[PDB]
Amino acid sequence: GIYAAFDTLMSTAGVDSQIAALAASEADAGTLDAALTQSLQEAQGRWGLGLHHLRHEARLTDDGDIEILTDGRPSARVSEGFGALAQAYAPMQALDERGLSQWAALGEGYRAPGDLPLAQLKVLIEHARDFETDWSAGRGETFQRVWRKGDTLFVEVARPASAEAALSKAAWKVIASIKDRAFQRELMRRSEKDGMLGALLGARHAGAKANLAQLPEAHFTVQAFVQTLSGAAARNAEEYRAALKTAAAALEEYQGVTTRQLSEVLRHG
Amino acid sequence: GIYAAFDTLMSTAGVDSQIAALAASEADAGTLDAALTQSLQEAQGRWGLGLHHLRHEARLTDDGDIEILTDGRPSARVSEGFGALAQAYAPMQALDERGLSQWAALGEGYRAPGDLPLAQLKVLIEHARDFETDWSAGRGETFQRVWRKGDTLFVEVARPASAEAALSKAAWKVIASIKDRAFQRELMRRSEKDGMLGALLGARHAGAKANLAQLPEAHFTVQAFVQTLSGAAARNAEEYRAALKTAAAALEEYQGVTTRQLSEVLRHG
Repeated sequence: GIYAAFDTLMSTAGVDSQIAALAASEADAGTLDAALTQSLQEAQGRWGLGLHHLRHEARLTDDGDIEILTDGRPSARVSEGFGALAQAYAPMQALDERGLSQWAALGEGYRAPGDLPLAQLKVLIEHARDFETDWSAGRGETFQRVWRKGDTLFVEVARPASAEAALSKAAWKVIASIKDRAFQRELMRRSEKDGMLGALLGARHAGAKANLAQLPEAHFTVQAFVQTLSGAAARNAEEYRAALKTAAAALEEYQGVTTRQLSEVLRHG
Repeated sequence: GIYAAFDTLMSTAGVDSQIAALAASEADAGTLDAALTQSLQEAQGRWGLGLHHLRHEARLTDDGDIEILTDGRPSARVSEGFGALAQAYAPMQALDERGLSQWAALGEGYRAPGDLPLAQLKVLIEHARDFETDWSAGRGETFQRVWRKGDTLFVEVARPASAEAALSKAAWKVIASIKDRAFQRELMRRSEKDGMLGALLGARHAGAKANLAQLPEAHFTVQAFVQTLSGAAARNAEEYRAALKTAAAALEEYQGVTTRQLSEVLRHG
């Protein structure tokens, strides 16, 4: 129950946590807590909530729950449901009008501007220590930023999307595959007033949202991808450019995968 | 005694510590310890020993001494004499063949090379966080380097000189000011075997060094000057260039002042 719920939450970020399997294999509390924390941190890299500056942890509780914490303080328990977790994260976020986090990944300190010319950024990569840039536009509606902490360089590529927008996209993917042109016309007609999701479920927009409130996809979706480099590669400009391409490609891949999976779930409604 | 000795030690770095005055005004131990530590840190910026990475402190002892510590550990006491202090610092130093410290000021981490083009260095100054460069050659036989820690940018300009070399220069200034050309010619004769100091004092090289072993100038001299910037000026390339010029000018000034003072001390011999 709880473990399967955590696994489904992780799948919205493209993370295969296999917590249910681990628990089914008689793994101990330390092992489960470590796998939970690692999976949560990876998911935080994908959800695009903008909480890189916080320490994310997950652990088993006495009464059989999974507690999710940020900076050592309890945020929510899996038993409360996915919406409760999203609401717990909400007041910690600071998103701009484009849906990009305004928080720095390194926290308090100087941050390079988003429009920093690529040559100057190459100077930072080769010869600085810790550094961070703000968001800049990237190829094809994406945004990107980069920061280095210690020995690790982080390249983040994002394409913001609300969970509702992703749900609407998956529902439209289901509607577009309907071969019966008459039924598809009816779905188009319902979509005019109620939108994609309500049309697919034959209800008003809010009624469809209420029917889907139980899915983690109703509150979390893939918005970004973080590619890392370490050692000498963390100081190499060409390795950074390659990491940027890898990050963009992985972002497109994960968004496509999670959208297709969500569409396959929707079809049964 | 002890306080005046500390003041004369400070004068070899061009630091007017006025510790004897403070102690003569019945200032308490806290006030004296703070003035001692502040004067010592300033002197460390001038002596060119290369110990920026260490915390330097000085404090009063129960028995009336002044204890000098690095990184909280006792290094020497003023009662032991100036040579003892220089010897205590010796194993902590790492000087290259030019007399420049090989230690980084920020410690363990990446350091930009000395030959970094100024355009890239301007990128570090404007958009990096902490950073450091190695030594590079500068105008008028000087060397320079720059580093930033937190909110402060440090610009160091050096023109290395051993205490023996500075003593030889002061002795040569005294010899060069002599009007009796026969006497001056004889001193120039002695200088071939005994050096400038030995010639001036009418003794062998070692005998002159022994006669001067009690002065702090026999072990410490002005080798560098550190100019600092903070706030927005610490991130401004024009303020950095101006700080570099100020540092070079102050270095030339202090070396001239200390050389003239040393020459007037040597004139009595």
